[PDB]
Amino acid sequence: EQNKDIQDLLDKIVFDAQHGQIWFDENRMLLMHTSILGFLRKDLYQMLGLERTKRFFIRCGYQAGMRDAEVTSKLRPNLNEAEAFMAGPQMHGIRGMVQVEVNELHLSHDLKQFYADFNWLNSFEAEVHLSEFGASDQPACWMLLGYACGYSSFVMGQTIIYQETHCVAQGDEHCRIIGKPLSEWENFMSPDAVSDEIIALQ
Amino acid sequence: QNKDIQDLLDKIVFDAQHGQIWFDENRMLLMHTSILGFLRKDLYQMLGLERTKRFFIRCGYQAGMRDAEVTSKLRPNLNEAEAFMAGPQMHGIRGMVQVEVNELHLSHDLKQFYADFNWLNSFEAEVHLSEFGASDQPACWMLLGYACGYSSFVMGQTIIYQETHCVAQGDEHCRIIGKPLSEWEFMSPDAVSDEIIALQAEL
Ligand SMILES: Cc1ccccc1O
Ligand SMILES: Cc1ccccc1O
Ligand SMILES: [Zn+2]
Ligand SMILES: [Zn+2]
Repeated sequence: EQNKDIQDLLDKIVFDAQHGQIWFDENRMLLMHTSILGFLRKDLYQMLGLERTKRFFIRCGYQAGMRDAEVTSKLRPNLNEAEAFMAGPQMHGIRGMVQVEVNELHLSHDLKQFYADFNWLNSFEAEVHLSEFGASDQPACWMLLGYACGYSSFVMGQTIIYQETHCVAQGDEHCRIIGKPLSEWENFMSPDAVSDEIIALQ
Repeated sequence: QNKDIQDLLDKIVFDAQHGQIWFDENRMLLMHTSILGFLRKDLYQMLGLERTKRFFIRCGYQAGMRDAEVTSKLRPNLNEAEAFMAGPQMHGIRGMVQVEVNELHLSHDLKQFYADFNWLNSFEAEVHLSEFGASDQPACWMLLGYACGYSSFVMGQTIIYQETHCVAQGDEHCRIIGKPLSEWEFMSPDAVSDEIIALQAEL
């Protein structure tokens, strides 16, 4: 049944197996093993160190995020800014990456305001980090953080930074994140400048 | 229908509300092909052709291996061909590539294998062109490693494919040939990748 909330997203997704294809509207898509991100993670971790590995993965989340936001942005006009926005959290779910449970979410584009506080349930990345590195001294959902930052930044037309305050990878129960405009914490290829600041986590 | 794809489809669970997708006990991610292209380029720019290539093949190898573990559990009332086909059928469900069989000759016990396949709508050739323009060599690294991996597992031995024509070199479609390592003019997954690259430059 429904499950009616995300139905305009699913509608957009076509599975043509006899032809080797999958579509999210115009965009072509793949169904993948999380192994290939696990591998990328092990590899890069040792070729470059952690810092550069971390950045890379925020970058890749970021571009995914931006992309989903592009593809969904005309999509919900008879709904308010927030029911719209949630497009992002929802795709993250559809794509089998993480479950988004809204603790708080308020946003106004014109007022240039944003506050998101979300629980992140069964993060695919947290699993993957643990089964290659074990318990981390810090939160490890880098790709999911990037996507968050990427997706939101587009929808809000301004830079929006998130901090994972709890992570299953540190032995918290579930991961958790808070997101505000850049301006409200402490102190293009603008896309790559943003990646850098998500790296200054606390 | 998908009369012969069905058994595979019945191992794949879409749990949208929970952020989960499953194949058997394995998690899966829906991803833009254009993000793969970006990944490919960025890796290129950090480590070079050899390593990028090396990575994508090692990756494909692993996924191919895991799938073959998963599909080996099923199908055992059928014969080694109809069973083997689970692999190319997976590549299709995964939205990766479309497989068309020219010739297939296999016997686990005989240690004989020979595959000649066409690859019809290869995502990898697409994204390669986007990033790199026309190529001097074939481009389907991940698809190839997966071919090698799936096959190697399913037979008892390193089967090695060679991409013979690639859409990215301007060919009409991509095509492959698989033979056992020995028939080429061991088990280490990172050695398999070396053997594939070493070969493609001795031809
Ligand atoms: C927190 C978040 C924000 C936007 C899109 C996805 C997501 O997980
Ligand atoms: C998935 C697969 C397996 C073996 C050979 C080709 C191919 O596409
Ligand atoms: Zn986490
Ligand atoms: Zn190709």
